[PDB]
Parts: sequence; C-alpha cells; structure tokens
Amino acid sequence: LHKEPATLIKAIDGDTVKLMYKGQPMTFRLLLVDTPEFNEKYGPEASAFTKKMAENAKKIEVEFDKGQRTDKYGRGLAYNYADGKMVNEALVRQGLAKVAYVYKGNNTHEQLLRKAEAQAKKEKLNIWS
Ligand SMILES: Cc1cn([C@H]2C[C@H](OP(=O)(O)O)[C@@H](COP(=O)(O)O)O2)c(=O)[nH]c1=O
Ligand SMILES: [Ca+2]
Repeated sequence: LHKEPATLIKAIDGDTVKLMYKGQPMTFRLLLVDTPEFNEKYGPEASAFTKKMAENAKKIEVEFDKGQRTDKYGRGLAYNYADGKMVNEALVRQGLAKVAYVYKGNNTHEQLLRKAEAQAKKEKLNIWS
C-alpha cells in the first residue's frame, strides 16, 4: 500500500472526516474500525480525538487498500495518517473504536489493529472500561 496526500476540509466524527483528495472534497470512512455515534457513549470522545489528531497534523495522508475504494454511500475507504501516525490504529489503541467491518480484500492492517485492541482491552480503556 502507499500513502497519498490529502488536506483536512472538516472534522466530522470518530470514524469519518471530510478531506480534499486529488483536489476534490470527499467524505472518508476509516477502514476496519467503528467508533460510537456522537449520540452514544464515548461518541463525543472519539469525535474529539480524531478532530484533534487531524486539525493538529501538518501532513494528512490517505492510504487505500487493495479492494473497494468507495463504499455504497460514496465515502472513500482508507487508512488515514496524521504526521505519519495511523488514525485508525490510534483510535483502537485508545479504546475509542472497535475493530469492525473487516471485509476480505480490504483488510491489510487487520492484525495490526487487533493487536492494538488487545492492548486497549488489557488496559481497560474507554469502551473496554
Ligand atoms: C467501514 C465500512 C463500512 N461500510 C458500510 C457497511 C455499513 O452499511 P449500513 O449503513 O447498511 O449499516 C456502513 C457502516 O458505516 P457507519 O459505521 O459509518 O454507519 O457502511 C462498507 O461497506 N465498507 C466499509 O469498509
Ligand atoms: Ca460509526
């Protein structure tokens, strides 16, 4: 896989963000994760976490997997990086997302993310508390 440039247009919530990619505005949905909706417990905290990570970044990147690049709602499906740190992994490691939506052929980072999840569960963080 390879990282490609993007810029932040606006934070949306824990697992979606509006980015400019190839010069066009798109909503991205983070691969392999599920954050609570803003209305649910830890939803606001997941939102804040990804808003801060994206807004403080000097360099946002997206990385597509081998499979589908957009979902049925037209959202881009990617791993999102903020100054080299994967947002998808960081959410899972902090117990603010669960590993989820693992579809065959878009699952390159699955085991990385499951190892973070095991760590967050051991530490009893957030969703695992
Ligand atoms: C993360 C992900 C979600 N989706 C679709 C499955 C879910 O369909 P349904 O809307 O029919 O439940 C929805 C979950 O996204 P959200 O968690 O953002 O709601 O998005 C994909 O198709 N591919 C993906 O990789
Ligand atoms: Ca969600």
